[PDB]
Amino acid sequence: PQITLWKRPLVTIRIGGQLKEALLDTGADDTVLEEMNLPGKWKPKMIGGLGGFIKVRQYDQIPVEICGHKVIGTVLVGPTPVNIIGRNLLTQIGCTLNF
Amino acid sequence: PQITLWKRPLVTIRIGGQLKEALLDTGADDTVLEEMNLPGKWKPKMIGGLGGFIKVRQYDQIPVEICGHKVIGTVLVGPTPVNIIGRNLLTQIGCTLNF
Ligand SMILES: CC(C)CN(C[C@@H](O)[C@H](Cc1ccccc1)NC(=O)O[C@H]1CO[C@H]2OCC[C@H]21)S(=O)(=O)c1ccc(N)cc1
Repeated sequence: PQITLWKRPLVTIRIGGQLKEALLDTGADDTVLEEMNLPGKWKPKMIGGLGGFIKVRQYDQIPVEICGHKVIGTVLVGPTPVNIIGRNLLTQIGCTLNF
Repeated sequence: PQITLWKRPLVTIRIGGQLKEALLDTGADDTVLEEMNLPGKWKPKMIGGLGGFIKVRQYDQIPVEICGHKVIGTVLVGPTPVNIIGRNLLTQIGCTLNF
């Protein structure tokens, strides 16, 4: 796909058999999803964004399907205003910015 | 150009006599820059990210040069930890996401 930016780059992702909408977010280093349950061990962590720091649960080596492209990587779960796919996963689907 | 996402997509922007480093950020609706004293009328605004909201000043029709490309639009100004080029300006340079 080529995705233009007149609207939010929202795509459907598959994670744990769940379908969610997420924002392709080149300004995010990391992928952060709203509160959900994922299996396996996790580490408590903190990350900062525009309005300060939040607490997240860090899940590693999680399979996600983004627009039919399969990635396996780190997913942070916590109180994000929207599901954001960060660069850790955008790189795995071969995503670039072009102009 | 094509910009990969292995690293933060930082680029040089010019606005007035000031050069700045800013993020090409598909996750940001509007452009937001750190402390600067722009001319003309502005409106107060609140924008939300991870961690909550910050107050900014909305300046409209501001000329900006991004990677040699002259552009013109809204620039928000406030205590962002990083300068962000938002979709409002990315569209004007014909920026797309591709994978
Ligand atoms: C939270 C997003 C939905 C929207 N934002 C842009 C977003 O790309 C920020 C942009 C950003 C970038 C750096 C610092 C603060 C904000 N990234 C971000 O929060 O990423 C976090 C997840 O990975 C980590 O890597 C960077 C911060 C962490 S935002 O900064 O809050 C924001 C919101 C509204 C506007 N107009 C402009 C920016």
